[PDB]
Amino acid sequence: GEILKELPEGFDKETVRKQAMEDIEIAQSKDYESWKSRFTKDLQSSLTEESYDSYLKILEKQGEFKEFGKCTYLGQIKDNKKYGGVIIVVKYEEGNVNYSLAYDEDMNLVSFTM
Repeated sequence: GEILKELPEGFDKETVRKQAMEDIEIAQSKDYESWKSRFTKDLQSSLTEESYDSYLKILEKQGEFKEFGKCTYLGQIKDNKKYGGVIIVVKYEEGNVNYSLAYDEDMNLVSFTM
């Protein structure tokens, strides 16, 4: 379906900003199956360690997380399923890594990028 640039009906700006903040900080500390628990149960089998290994190569020269900056919100549809996203800036000590965390209404992450 359509992949919106914003939250349509069935989501919340406060809840969606928060459901990304956590997910970032669980990725930071190289959590494997604790970070899988953020994704869909299907995606827990689809996750790579490369998703938190190549990621670490970026992170290691960004500094430590200081604050969450500007948060864009996003939408998606699969067929009948609606999905809520967020491009939430992270002010690391040296880098803005603007993590894009998109998930279903059931609240299981479906599309994490940075």
